[PDB]
Amino acid sequence: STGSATTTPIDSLDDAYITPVQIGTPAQTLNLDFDTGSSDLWVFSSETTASEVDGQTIYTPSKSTTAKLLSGATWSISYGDGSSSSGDVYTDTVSVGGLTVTGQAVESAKKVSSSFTEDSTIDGLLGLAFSTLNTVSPTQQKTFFDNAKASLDSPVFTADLGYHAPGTYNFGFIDTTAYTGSITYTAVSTKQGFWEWTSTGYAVGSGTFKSTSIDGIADTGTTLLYLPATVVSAYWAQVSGAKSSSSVGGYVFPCSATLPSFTFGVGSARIVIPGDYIDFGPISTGSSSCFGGIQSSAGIGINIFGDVALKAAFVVFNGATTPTLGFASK
Repeated sequence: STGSATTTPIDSLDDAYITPVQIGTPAQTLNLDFDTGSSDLWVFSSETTASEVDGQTIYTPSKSTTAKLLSGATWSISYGDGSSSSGDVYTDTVSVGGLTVTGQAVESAKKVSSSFTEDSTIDGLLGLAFSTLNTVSPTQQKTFFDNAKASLDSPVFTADLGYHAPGTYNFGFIDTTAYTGSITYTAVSTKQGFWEWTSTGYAVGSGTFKSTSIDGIADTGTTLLYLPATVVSAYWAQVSGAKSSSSVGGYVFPCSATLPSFTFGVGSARIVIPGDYIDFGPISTGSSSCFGGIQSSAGIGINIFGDVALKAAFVVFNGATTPTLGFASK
């Protein structure tokens, strides 16, 4: 089997991407944020505290003939930005882009933090990291990909995120029309539960490539590119007036700037992030200070190749017995 679904930016900045997902019988379609940095499929629901729902579409298990309470199971998760959610668990039929999994754990939110409530465009998350990170207790649950894997034509999914445009998540096949040149594959460590890999270096603009190992995660659920302070300083030093602002919470730059590109290495291959991808617009409405899309990972504890980086590439998440990651230009 295969599946193919379009993923769409939630706003004009590409702060996140939503993908329609069918849950239950008859189908209830929710728009979920596919997150290769976590491993829970959770949804706003009929169980979510009413004051914490503001415009999201909810899953109502009582209206699904295939929903079953997973008795005794609870979940609770926190994200890198300090947001969180928790609740109980149902199993139900879940389809993405024509690919169907029966008996998928659908984690129903009883509580969500304010940042979720305040974003009416995201109805939940669909985790695509390794199932070892799944938070369901006392019986850990598998991700949608893990459940689908054996049925797929090939044990892969691909992320093809757009810059200020829709893109595609495919399951079970590699669309050879969706990228240019060849795909370069690189080793993955699953030791921390992530799609963790090592970039071979970077360049700023038209500058020379610096060969240096940068361990990090391929994370569709993080907006920005978070890299070591040395790397980030070298990038922003090429932008007149750019500075790190503790009050704003990262590097800002004059909105009048033209940003340089940023290149990262994948083995001997190179992925170029155009400068415009690194512009996250005014820090507040009407400001002439703009927020940078490359930020320091210092104090996160891990480097994160988030959407800023991934949207510059066609990315293969190869879930074979020994997982790997592939990157191609597009």
